[PDB]
Amino acid sequence: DADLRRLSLKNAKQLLRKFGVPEEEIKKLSRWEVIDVVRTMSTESVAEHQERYKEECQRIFDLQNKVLSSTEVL
DNA sequence: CCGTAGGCACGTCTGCTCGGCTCGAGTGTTCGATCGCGACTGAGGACGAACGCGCCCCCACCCCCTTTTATAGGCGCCCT
Repeated sequence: DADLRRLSLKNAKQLLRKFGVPEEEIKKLSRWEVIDVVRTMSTESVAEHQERYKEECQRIFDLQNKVLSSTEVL
């Protein structure tokens, strides 16, 4: 977070251009918002923890539905 | 005198009581986490001071006013 705020708006603008951030966020260029967006993009937690639980539950549930209903002869 | 019945003793089953063990619930204490506040630092904008630029004025230099005097070609005007 330190060096991202050391980026001195202009180089952070060029970095947001490099990552592929849309031109609206580059255009507004409030520097705190820019550095929060570039920290988020360089990251790209409790809503992900429960979503990964739901994803793991859904995968095996769908897999169990497919195997035990299949009429494939093994 | 003999036979049989009764009484006692021991074994066994269970019914009660006492002791020991273990488990669960609660509360107090201590440690770690998180939040709030203050301080530091970075960035941006505004204000004041100093410098540099532009404009105006002043100063300096050179020529023009005349006279003279020799001497001569050319152009223009004025009265005879």
